[PDB]
Amino acid sequence: VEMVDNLRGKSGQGYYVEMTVGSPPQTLNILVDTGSSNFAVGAAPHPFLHRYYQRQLSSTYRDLRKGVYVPYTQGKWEGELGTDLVSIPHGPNVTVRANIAAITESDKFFINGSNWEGILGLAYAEIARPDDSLEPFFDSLVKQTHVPNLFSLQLCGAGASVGGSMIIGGIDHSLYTGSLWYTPIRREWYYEVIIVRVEINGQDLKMDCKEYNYDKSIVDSGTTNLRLPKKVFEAAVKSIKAASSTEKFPDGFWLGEQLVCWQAGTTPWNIFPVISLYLMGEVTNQSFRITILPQQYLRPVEDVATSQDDCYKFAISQSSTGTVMGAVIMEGFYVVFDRARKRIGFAVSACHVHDEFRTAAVEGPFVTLDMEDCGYN
Ligand SMILES: CC(=O)N[C@@H](Cc1ccccc1)[C@H](O)CN[C@H]1CC(C)(C)Oc2sc(CC(C)(C)C)cc21
Repeated sequence: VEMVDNLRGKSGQGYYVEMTVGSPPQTLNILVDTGSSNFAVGAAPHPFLHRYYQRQLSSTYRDLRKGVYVPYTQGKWEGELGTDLVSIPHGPNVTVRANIAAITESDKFFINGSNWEGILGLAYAEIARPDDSLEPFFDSLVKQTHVPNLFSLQLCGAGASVGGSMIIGGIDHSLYTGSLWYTPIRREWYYEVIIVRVEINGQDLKMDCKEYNYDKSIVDSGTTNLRLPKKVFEAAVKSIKAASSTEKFPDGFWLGEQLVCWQAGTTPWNIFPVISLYLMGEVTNQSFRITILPQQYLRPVEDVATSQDDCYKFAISQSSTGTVMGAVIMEGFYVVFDRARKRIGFAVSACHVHDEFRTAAVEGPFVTLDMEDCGYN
């Protein structure tokens, strides 16, 4: 379809889709964020913005006379709410009127050279700012068009420049192989899921499974890393250390604050373990596992200055706000946000990035006898 390959990005800086806002249409690149629910676009000059939404030029702009403030994990923005016409040139062939936050100030939000000027929050109204009566974009799209209430994401991030597809209203079979496995959306606010087991090199971390979901677990295209609650993060780091102990790395590396570097072409993929995350299935006590390679959790950092080497950041980090299944872990899966059936599907994507020894996988079913609910609260 004309929807394939409509995402672009730079590694670590998010993936974006081209959109238009206003009439006549103004073209902007917009970050695709399943971890939030506000649609906001740069609307005043900023050093890092190539362009921005000029409301004065749009005859369809309607001002809502209400300010809005959104604080994320590090960055934040503030702006003014209004509505306008919005299209996605390489998405469905439709036009919708949607809420739009016109960002007028921000701190640590825009990224120097990222090539996007806005953010599309694809999560549910419950977490929209100022409050849940601010209808999110996807909800407006569904209410206003015949578009089925589902979207899928194939994030590739191949080899600085990355790409992918966002398919709205459907499942494109050309984008995955093998089966689709579904995990229930536990609560419609973030895309909240439940992890029931974690293995490193097939070794179970042996924790009460509530710990994996302390205090929610989410699927978040707007966060780069796999983020893990402290207790789980330290347990994981210990095993991955143990598995790779033929080489020793500085603590700074494990903290995500220092690169590790090897002479180009010589990264020792084989010393690093795979990581399996088992997700609650659609039937009681059944699960499936998604298995991730170090090619996804060792994120390359492109830098012409360090380019006699290949250099990497460790893309697993600690969270005090729950587990976040970020871009790391979505890359090389085809992930189906099936809102209509309150579930999220995972399959191996046409762009999985594997060894001649190992491959990322989505596989099941697994059964557990332990009658314990893994949901935290
Ligand atoms: C790393 C990050 O903060 N990603 C944001 C999206 C973003 C993209 C580019 C620049 C800055 C931010 C993503 O929305 C974060 N997703 C969740 C993650 C969690 C750990 C649950 O923390 C937060 S706070 C938040 C904003 C509200 C939904 C609370 C308004 C969304 C999220």
